[PDB]
Amino acid sequence: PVKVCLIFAGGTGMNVATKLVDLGEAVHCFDTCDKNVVDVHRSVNVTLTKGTRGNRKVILPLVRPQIPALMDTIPEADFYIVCYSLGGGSGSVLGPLITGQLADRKASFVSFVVGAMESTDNLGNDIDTMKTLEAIAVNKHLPIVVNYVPNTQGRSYESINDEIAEKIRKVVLLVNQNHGRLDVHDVANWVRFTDKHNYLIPQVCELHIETTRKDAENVPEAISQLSLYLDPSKEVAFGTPIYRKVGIMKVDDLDVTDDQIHFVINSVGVVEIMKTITDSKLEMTRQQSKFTQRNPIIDADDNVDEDGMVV
Ligand SMILES: Nc1nc2c(ncn2[C@@H]2O[C@H](COP(=O)(O)OP(=O)(O)O)[C@@H](O)[C@H]2O)c(=O)[nH]1
Ligand SMILES: [Mg+2]
Repeated sequence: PVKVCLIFAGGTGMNVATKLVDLGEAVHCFDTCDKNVVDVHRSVNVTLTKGTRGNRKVILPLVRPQIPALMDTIPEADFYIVCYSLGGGSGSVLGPLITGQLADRKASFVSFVVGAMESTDNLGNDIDTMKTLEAIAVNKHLPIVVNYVPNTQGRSYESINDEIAEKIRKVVLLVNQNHGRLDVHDVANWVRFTDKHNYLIPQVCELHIETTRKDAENVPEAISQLSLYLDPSKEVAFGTPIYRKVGIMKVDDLDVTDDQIHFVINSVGVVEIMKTITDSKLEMTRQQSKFTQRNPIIDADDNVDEDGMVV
């Protein structure tokens, strides 16, 4: 198995991938067409589904039978990262289907998902995709751990994509197997926390990636925590998580970007994430339902022919 396999789906996933092409063979991209394929993608894996050239209900029956074929192109790995938009039609279908397959592999993985906010279609998709991940968490009895990134009004997709790529790199660093005290089994039991803590409920959880003790301590109701430290003198057993582990980073590790990084998993924040999306959609739909249009400028006295000609 490789150390980590990175999986990207849909346009948003393709776009984020462009920022990670230096990871090469470890990167696997999937989409239903080539609208988002650019030259830099030659450096990574790209697979497009057949017969599929925004509506998830339409895309699902077309792509479902192809999933096994997609999975054969994804090597066995010690950890996976999955990335896509919750709000489109392709990423939000391919992403969760592949995620289900990773759960069947008994894999350790996290996802980076985008809350798209343009339209009631985006918002409806966001809701259905979050519900999808919840259903998968239940059906596979496994936490589905996601770093949720909302497209906040006024912020460029470029900016958001940059932030996501930088977080993905921290996870790639986390799982690089080069840290003192930190095992592949330690990582597995961090993210698959229900395996050994059977009294906990598998569900959609959030991943919070923080670079200070203060920020990490402020994650509410933390369930499972992993901390990396460059200066082992700064290690402090803070917070109240159920599961906690620490790794010591190496100063000659060129990928070490920060002095300490905390990866905190909780789930209480998902309620507010859903509420924000549904309230936004309600407000947009209120406006749509309030919109009115004039009466017709034709009526029963008008002689209309088969082609719509009034002469
Ligand atoms: N953060 C981010 N959001 C995007 C990007 N492209 C599109 N979006 C938003 O995500 C929604 C889904 O787009 P996309 O991922 O291309 O759809 P898909 O190809 O059907 O999976 C769009 O309606 C936008 O609101 C991107 O590059 N970054
Ligand atoms: Mg697309």
